[PDB]
Amino acid sequence: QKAMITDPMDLLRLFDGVQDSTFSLGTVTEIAQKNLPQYNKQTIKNTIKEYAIRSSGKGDLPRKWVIKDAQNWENLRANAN
Repeated sequence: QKAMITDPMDLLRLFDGVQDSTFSLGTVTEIAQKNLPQYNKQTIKNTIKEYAIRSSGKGDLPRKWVIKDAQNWENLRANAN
């Protein structure tokens, strides 16, 4: 049981800031915590490691993050009506 973000609206706010970010995990966390100050970095990190993945740029484009399950993401966008 590793602690994660579960509020959908919070997950959405996380995703819109992880998706396409080229920054390291560290920086990508720090930035997320600003937008989600209630959580502790480890939880954010845990959440990122869960839903996202850092590409390995074959040159282009550089290493960016993507949410692995575009489906699920769309459901969370739908739960927001």
